[PDB]
Amino acid sequence: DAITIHSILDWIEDNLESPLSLEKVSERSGYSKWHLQRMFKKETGHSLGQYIRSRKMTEIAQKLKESNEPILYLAERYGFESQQTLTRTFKNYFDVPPHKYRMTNMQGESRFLHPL
DNA sequence: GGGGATTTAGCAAAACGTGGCATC
DNA sequence: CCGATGCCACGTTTTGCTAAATCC
Repeated sequence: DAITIHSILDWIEDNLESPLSLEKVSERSGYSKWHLQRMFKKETGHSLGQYIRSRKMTEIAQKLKESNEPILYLAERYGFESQQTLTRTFKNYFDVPPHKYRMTNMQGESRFLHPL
């Protein structure tokens, strides 16, 4: 798995940025969703679902601070059906909505997950 | 007193995460 | 028999909808 799981990882980072990268779409590449999940968990100790999301939340967080792309545009661009949906997911992952997170200095790298 | 941008609400519906099992 | 796999059941979580607050 190390070899194939280590690959699905690149394909993911080579995606989130727009895809809905759901377990199914992620399934396509490789085996059955349940299996890919089995391998990847045992391989990374990280559930596929929460890792992808952790990666999208960490990436949306860096753009809110390194750029001015409107959060609706960020919502649509990372696969969210709306601002409200992203607003609640962001809030749930950071405990601070997107705009408020955008306008605060002290708020740091806290909770960021990186590429693997 | 209005208006757009943000944030929250609340419940059902769909997706996850996983262990036990049938299969390849 | 073994082990990599697909699968289903099912407790948890997240999203889909729909409105509505709050902010500025």
